[PDB]
Amino acid sequence: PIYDPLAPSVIADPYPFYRKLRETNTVHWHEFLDSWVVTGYAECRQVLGDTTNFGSDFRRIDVEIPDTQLSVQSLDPPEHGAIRHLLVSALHEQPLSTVRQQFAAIAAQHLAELSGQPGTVDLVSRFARPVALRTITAFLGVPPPDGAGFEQWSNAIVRSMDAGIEPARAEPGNQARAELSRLVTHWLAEADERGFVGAARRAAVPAAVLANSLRAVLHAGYESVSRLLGGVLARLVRHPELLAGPATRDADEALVDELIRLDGPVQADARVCVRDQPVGAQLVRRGDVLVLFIAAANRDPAVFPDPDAVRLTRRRGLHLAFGRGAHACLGAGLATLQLREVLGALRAGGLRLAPAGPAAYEPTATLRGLAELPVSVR
Ligand code: HEM
Ligand code: NA
Repeated sequence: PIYDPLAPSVIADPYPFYRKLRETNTVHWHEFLDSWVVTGYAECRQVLGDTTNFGSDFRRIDVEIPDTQLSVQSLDPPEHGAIRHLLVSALHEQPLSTVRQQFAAIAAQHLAELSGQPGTVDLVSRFARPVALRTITAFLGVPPPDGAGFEQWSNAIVRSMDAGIEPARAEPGNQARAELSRLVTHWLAEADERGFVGAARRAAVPAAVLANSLRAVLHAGYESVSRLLGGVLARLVRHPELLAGPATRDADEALVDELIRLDGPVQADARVCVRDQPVGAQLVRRGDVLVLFIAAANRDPAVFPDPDAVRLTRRRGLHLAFGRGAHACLGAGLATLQLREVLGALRAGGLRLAPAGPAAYEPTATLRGLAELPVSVR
């Protein structure tokens, strides 16, 4: 193989490896994984937006998928539209003034808990994860579960996304998916009318699709926000000058766009080819699996010159960290609002967060995440 996606040196910093792949071929056949690896921006953008020839529902290539496992992320048009519009409608019903107030208060509270800490603190377990958990459960309108236990179940699902590389990772993910399903079932039965769960219940599609899709909102919301915050904090702690900018709404728009482009946690996004189709110069055939390395696409220098740097003058609307097309991230607006509020809380907190040891990364290849981010607080 080109490299081991779970090798420690790759996990420590995968972007040079992505770049070597991209420089050799933006659409490369990985024979041991039996998949195309797509690292070019143009090709990833093409595949994401074409659900006619590239799908997320493996039933379209004659794979058996029981009805009880269907979900918004594994359905394609036309079945995808009903549950997708249901979720968007429930999202759009949430008043943004309240959402922003909740997100800002959570971020400020967890930062204030850090003030007065004289030793080394781990920003993953002390900020990124608890903020994400309270953020997603406030949005859902449900009581937060225990943070440590919830992180353990959720982590099993994240690791299972790499089961094609390490098959032993599949089984813990399935047990964990079942646990999160029971959690979601309890919320469906008991949640207040305030919040996203109450709105989704009102809008309601097969009950299995709704429950699995809400589980997806919970897990995707928690893990994506948690891991984005960890990566962004890692960059801010090494480059505090990023927070020393104008700090106006528009200046922070550009900064947030760059932070999501660079530190968006989704490294890989898979599709199946339903009908033979060229991708770049290559012919992809019905039945082929494609892994879109969207974090690599977000460092493609043909689109992002000096790709590894924060540059505040790039054209907006280019990065693929939220996907593109029918399956584009449901929470992209919530996530940008949330990160804006974190930046604002950091600036108002007046706290200096200096490195107290290296950023340490977890052996997760699909969804990048820090295992630990040790800092001193001054
Ligand atoms: C509260 C925050 C979030 C929620 C509630 C959320 C929820 C979701 C949901 C439900 C989907 C599936 C959409 C569909 O298949 O139609 C999705 C897709 C996606 N999310 Fe988010 N997400 C959140 C934050 C984030 C963040 C912070 C990132 C990355 C920075 C992200 C990256 C993505 C990507 C790349 C996809 C597309 C996957 C694909 O191509 O199928 N999400 N998200
Ligand atoms: Na084992």
